[PDB]
Amino acid sequence: MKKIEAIVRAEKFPEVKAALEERGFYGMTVTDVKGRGQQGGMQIQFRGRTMEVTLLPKVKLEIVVKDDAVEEVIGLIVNSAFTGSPGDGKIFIIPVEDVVRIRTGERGDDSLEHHH
Amino acid sequence: MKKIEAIVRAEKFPEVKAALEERGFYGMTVTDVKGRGQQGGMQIQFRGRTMEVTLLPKVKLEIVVKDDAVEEVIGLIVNSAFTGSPGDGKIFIIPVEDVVRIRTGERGDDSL
Amino acid sequence: MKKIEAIVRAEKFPEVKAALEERGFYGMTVTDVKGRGQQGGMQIQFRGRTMEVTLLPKVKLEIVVKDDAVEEVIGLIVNSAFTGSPGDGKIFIIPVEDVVRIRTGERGDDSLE
Ligand SMILES: Nc1ncnc2c1ncn2[C@@H]1O[C@H](COP(=O)(O)OP(=O)(O)O)[C@@H](O)[C@H]1O
Ligand SMILES: Nc1ncnc2c1ncn2[C@@H]1O[C@H](COP(=O)(O)OP(=O)(O)O)[C@@H](O)[C@H]1O
Ligand SMILES: Nc1ncnc2c1ncn2[C@@H]1O[C@H](COP(=O)(O)OP(=O)(O)O)[C@@H](O)[C@H]1O
Ligand SMILES: [Cl-]
Ligand SMILES: [Mg+2]
Ligand SMILES: [Mg+2]
Ligand SMILES: [Mg+2]
Repeated sequence: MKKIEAIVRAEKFPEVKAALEERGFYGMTVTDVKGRGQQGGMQIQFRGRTMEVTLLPKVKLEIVVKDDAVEEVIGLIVNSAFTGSPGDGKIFIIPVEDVVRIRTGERGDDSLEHHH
Repeated sequence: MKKIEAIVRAEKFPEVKAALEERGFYGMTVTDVKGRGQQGGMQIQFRGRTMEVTLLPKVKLEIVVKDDAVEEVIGLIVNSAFTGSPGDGKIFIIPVEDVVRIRTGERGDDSL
Repeated sequence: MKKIEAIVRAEKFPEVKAALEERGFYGMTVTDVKGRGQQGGMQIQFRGRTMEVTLLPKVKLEIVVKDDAVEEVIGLIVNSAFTGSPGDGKIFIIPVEDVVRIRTGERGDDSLE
């Protein structure tokens, strides 16, 4: 199993959620966050004075899936979140050693849906 | 050491927090999040008016502990967060390679 | 590559952000969170009854960096977030198997920062 953690533009998140649901990926956890990237370098210019580069709102999506679904989900998120401009976001792939379903106590192979 | 990341109902979170504190598990970080699960499928019903399945509020708990404590913490969370209905949540066990205490610069299970 | 997840005081966060930027570490994701530590033990009081220990606001910083940069970034955070009182926070180092840049599809140390 892996955790896929994606940071995307708020404007694009509804198309990422729809793209995932259309292929049966329903379980997801979402957080409002702020971020910056390289754009702006060390500082910015506010008519006279020096200003820091602003942390701006973004949406964090976390989706935990079986190893055999990781590449499919990365593609769905990349093709729905893309616009072409700096600030489109990044995806991190993090190992998960086990998952427990609270309602049933199922774990391991029984804790996540099989797509294949 | 391991990071235990649990997504629970906001109504159950106080009972999970007390069950952990009773057994000396005091350090924890908590975030307000939203989520959906399998319940609802693709869309739901509001009158020949499809609507999307809503992302609803949940509480995310993160607690980092020694390897030997992981199963005890998982059972304390499951027993206090359970209701039996869809939406009860999930627990993810994630490896941590080290931990640093900012106040002293101490590392290892020591720093926990 | 590794994910460095640091929980720090809100008052110290602007000094942490400036210390990383000064050394060219620009990419970072920040979340408002709440937390408690050991301080307070099982409970407190009172006027004049017992109460739970309060989960209080903190700032979570996540920065993903190359393996060879981890010890430098740990030093930058410890020195800028330190005050010397209980509640200064903790840094967790979590393995990352890969990173994907959405704009280009590029992966690896390459996709950083
Ligand atoms: N190295 C990093 N670690 C953590 N979060 C990051 C990192 N890089 C980018 N992010 C997140 O992704 C968002 C978009 O960054 P990005 O698309 O890389 O912008 P830029 O093109 O300006 O570098 C950021 O605002 C931040 O939330
Ligand atoms: N695979 C997943 N990845 C990330 N978060 C998830 C996953 N599955 C469930 N969750 C989180 O757990 C919450 C409860 O889901 P769950 O109990 O699985 O509901 P259901 O019974 O409807 O499938 C969700 O709203 C979401 O926040
Ligand atoms: N084991 C842990 N797991 C998760 N988060 C923690 C842990 N320990 C501390 N934290 C986070 O770090 C913050 C600061 O804790 P810390 O400095 O250790 O306090 P104390 O000195 O009272 O033990 C907490 O409020 C919490 O957000
Ligand atoms: Cl993580
Ligand atoms: Mg970037
Ligand atoms: Mg589910
Ligand atoms: Mg502590």
